[PDB]
Amino acid sequence: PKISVAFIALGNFCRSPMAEAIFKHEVEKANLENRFNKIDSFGTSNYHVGESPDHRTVSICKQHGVKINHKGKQIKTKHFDEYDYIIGMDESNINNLKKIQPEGSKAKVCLFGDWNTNDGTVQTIIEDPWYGDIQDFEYNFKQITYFSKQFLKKEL
Ligand SMILES: [Cl-]
Repeated sequence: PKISVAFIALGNFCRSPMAEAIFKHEVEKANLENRFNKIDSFGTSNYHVGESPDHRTVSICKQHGVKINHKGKQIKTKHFDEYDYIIGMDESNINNLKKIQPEGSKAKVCLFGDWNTNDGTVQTIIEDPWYGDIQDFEYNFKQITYFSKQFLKKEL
């Protein structure tokens, strides 16, 4: 039974759209598209609804040959029954999602870094790069790619 994954953070502008794009790219590279139904990204906030992702997230993806095309969208309560995994970037994301999640809904809310090996390659928390520089977006790329592979390796 295919699985559906939603990456959800705060603004659906920096990290979540990058995570959706990189994950799709790794799924394709691994030739496992058949195991998945939906792979999306949302934000708990409506601040960037309708907007294309941060130009720095777009640049970083393009620089790595990762396709990305998205418009900001806000989480909906039904998303907890729609997706098998609802993956946050940082702890504040989890706090908010856990407070919104209807009891008994199927979605397994978790931090992407939960798939970290803790082998020193990357840190567990995917920090919001918005107030930073392109190097923070670059490090996010590295973390998301790493957790993407770990996920495909552990969940399938
Ligand atoms: Cl959040």
